[PDB]
Amino acid sequence: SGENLYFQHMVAPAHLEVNVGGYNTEQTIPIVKHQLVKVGRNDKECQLVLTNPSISSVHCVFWCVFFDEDSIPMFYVKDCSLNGTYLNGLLLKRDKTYLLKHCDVIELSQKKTRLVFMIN
Repeated sequence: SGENLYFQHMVAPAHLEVNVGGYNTEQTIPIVKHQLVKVGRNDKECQLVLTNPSISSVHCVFWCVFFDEDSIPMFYVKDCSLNGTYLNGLLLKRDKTYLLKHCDVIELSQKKTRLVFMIN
């Protein structure tokens, strides 16, 4: 399991840049194949943990699927929260899968933490 996830880094196809108060912290969370990246309050479940009281246990999730003989990457986000997740300032519909584009900004309803999605 560990070796397999290691080798998916062998550049990650995308990553989240963690942004606090408008500025990058320098932390990145890679988005690699065959992993679900969860953001929320629950450390057992989440790869990135936010403690703001409005944040859900699992607030939003990120993953990718490579289609057509591993040639066309699609990157997804899904809101799982009570109070909402914003994509470029726009409220996602809860439990609906949304396709991400390079430089999209994800804000969890909560200065504030934003996640900047970057394709590599």
